[PDB]
Amino acid sequence: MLIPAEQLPPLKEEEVIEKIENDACIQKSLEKIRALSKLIYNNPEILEQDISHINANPKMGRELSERIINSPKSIGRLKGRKIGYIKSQKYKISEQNAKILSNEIFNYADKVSNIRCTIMREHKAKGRRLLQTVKMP
Repeated sequence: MLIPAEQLPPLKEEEVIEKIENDACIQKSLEKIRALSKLIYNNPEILEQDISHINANPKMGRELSERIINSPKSIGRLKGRKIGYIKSQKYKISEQNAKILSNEIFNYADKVSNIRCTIMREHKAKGRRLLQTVKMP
């Protein structure tokens, strides 16, 4: 049988991704993440794969933010010299910037989560209108 809500076109994942990537706050946040990544790891794109997964699943952003702060060097070698236990000031600044990066990843994931929810809600609302509307001349 024909369930009215199922006669509505499905929301495509590519459309969700496109909306995320074009969001202005997402883009400013991503620029910060890249600049931090360059400062900390000497590689702007070190988290490029992670960003793609977070865009698809924001929950993984919370987990990544935790792991970065648990041990920044898990991601890769930190910028700045270090010999044995003795750290340069530059190395210590990389460790401090990793905390800022962790925070930015958490905030990025929250933004993604809201965008995804807003998109889904607007799509359902449009479907409902398309279903119930009477188009007058």
